[PDB]
Amino acid sequence: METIIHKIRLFDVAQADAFEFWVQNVDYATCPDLPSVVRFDVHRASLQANAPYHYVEVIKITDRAAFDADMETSTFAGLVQAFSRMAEVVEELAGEQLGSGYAAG
Amino acid sequence: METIIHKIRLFDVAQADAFEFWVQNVDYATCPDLPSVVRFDVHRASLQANAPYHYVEVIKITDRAAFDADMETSTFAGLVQAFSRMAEVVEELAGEQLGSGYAAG
Repeated sequence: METIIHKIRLFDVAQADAFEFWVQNVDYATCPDLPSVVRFDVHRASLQANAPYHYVEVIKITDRAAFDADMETSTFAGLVQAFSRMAEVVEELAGEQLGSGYAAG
Repeated sequence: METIIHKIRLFDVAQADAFEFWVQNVDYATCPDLPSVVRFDVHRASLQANAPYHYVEVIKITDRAAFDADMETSTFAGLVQAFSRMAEVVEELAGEQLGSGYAAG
């Protein structure tokens, strides 16, 4: 299992509400069509205009190889096109999971 | 729901195997005793000696208030004591989740 994490900066924090609606109703809604995505969630870190980043996304994937293929689909290209009108990735963190992790009952 | 993410740097990458055994068999194993922790997992990013960080941890919590209380327990103090012999947090990212996220069937 692997995890990719992005810091996301809005070009304009006035657009937060469009961004968040897109995330919840378009970005999340498209994840069933990306076979490599096991878990995906986005988190609001800051809405200061000049923040180095406003959001963090956490993508849990089967393996990087599978995710890379999913990125080459037109399903993904449609997500990127919309994302890129509002926001940019300013850092990527990635790793391979140790063991199975913990998840509450 | 909130998420806390740490970049973790080992003082000495020779100790990776002790660190990873501790994470999987002690750190993960203690999470049932921390009521605020909903999900927890650690990820190996890099084992270059001079890397700014080697690991990333992702902590999903009910709310920051509940987590803060859990940190004041002696359960947590025992985790910190061990952690601090091997590693240091070099960055914290945190946010409030947008909606319910996506999780594969």
